[PDB]
Amino acid sequence: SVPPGDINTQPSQKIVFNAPYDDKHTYHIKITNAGGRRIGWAIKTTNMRRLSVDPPCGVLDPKEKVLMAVSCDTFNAATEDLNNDRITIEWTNTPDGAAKQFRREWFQGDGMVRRKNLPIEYNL
Amino acid sequence: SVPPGDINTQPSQKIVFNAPYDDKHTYHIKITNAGGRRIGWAIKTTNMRRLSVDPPCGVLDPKEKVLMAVSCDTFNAATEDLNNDRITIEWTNTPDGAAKQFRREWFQGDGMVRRKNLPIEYNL
Amino acid sequence: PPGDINTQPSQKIVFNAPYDDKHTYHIKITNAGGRRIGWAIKTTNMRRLSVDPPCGVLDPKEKVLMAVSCDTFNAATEDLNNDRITIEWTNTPDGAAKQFRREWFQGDGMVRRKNLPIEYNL
Amino acid sequence: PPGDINTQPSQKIVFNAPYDDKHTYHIKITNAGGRRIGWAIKTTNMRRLSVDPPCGVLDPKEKVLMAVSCDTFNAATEDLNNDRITIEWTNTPDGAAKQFRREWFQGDGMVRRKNLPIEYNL
Repeated sequence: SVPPGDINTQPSQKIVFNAPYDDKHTYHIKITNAGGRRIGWAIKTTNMRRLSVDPPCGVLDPKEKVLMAVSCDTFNAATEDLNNDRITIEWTNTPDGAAKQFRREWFQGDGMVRRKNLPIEYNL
Repeated sequence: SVPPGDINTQPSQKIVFNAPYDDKHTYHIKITNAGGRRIGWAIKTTNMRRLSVDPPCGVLDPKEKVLMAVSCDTFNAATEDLNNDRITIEWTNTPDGAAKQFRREWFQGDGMVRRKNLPIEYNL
Repeated sequence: PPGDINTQPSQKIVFNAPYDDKHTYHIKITNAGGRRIGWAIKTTNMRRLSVDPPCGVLDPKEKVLMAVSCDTFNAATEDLNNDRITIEWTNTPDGAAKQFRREWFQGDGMVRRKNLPIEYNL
Repeated sequence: PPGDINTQPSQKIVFNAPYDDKHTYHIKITNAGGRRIGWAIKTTNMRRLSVDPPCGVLDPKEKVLMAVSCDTFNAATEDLNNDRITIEWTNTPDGAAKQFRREWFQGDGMVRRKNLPIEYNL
């Protein structure tokens, strides 16, 4: 068993959404596999309604990178919670002999999952 | 960052439930922290209805052990699925300065979660 | 010849670790016969294993539930491939009463036996 | 003196990496005034930043949406603490038409200015 290696994202520590919030704002993230072995990854957000990602999961060989899309729906800042949203990237090494298709089971099995959060900062 | 150390369970690879299945059968598991640092752990089962565990989560200092309880509800083998149930133990190192109380957030943060499954074998 | 009998578990009994506690398992015996029978249990480790009851009588289609019991023991060191439980049965004799008697065993009668081996899961 | 104007974002504009793609952000300007105004935008990096429109006129309570744009650039190497966007506004003159004219700027009139600095998130 090996701990999945590291990944590099951009922005590296967080992500900022800028007002106005009456339009569907679609930013972008870059993920790169900074490890020695293939890995599969999947994303989770704090708001299924408000947040969206595409693609939502996948597989990267070492040093491979992917450009994914984060969106925002219209909303009303004046009354909701904005100090608490986030985007989590969970990953793990893919199994010997696996195909370039993501399989959730890879996370259920016996092993280790690595996690990275990128908080959402709302700039009004 | 450190990968959470290993844990030792007993039985070490699986768990067998023996017929007859018309009574609530309560087996037991032993978990031991075979690492160098405190860890928190929590359990998950394939059947919320049929399976049950107690206690469901906690914290073990190194070399500490816990005896937990797995149950089974009455049921009818002749028609259900028995080749697929399991019990997963997920764990991680607790954070510097944490208290002996389990906090789910420890799994959400930036880091690494370790997983161990103990399949359920039904003996008819 | 005595008729078939049913056991739940049907082929084996599985004991799970840990073994530092004494564990009581339970079995189900059912007389799938047409005639009344007497039955007794025999174990391969009188020191480790234990039964209650160890014999009884069962009107056909009648059930019994027996409690096997396992003592604490060091599993590293001992033989775990040789345990077993044996059940013997035989038709009860014309006009017998609700009382098991060994003696039905010694005779010209047919004795039937079912072997339930013990499996230790470490 | 020209009246207050509202900007969304209200204090700053945040640009997120990566920077290998050209990114268009957008701003909201609202004339919270009682009188009609003219306004123009000034940037701190004519090479990097870009606006459209760069000036216009706004009847009071009227809104405009402008598109800032960011070119590709190497973020390791350059100054990211000095960018900014400046907006200047001033009341439009008695009887003016739907057409911005720089010249309203040179005068005895009051010019107002709002500074929106740029923040680069790496």
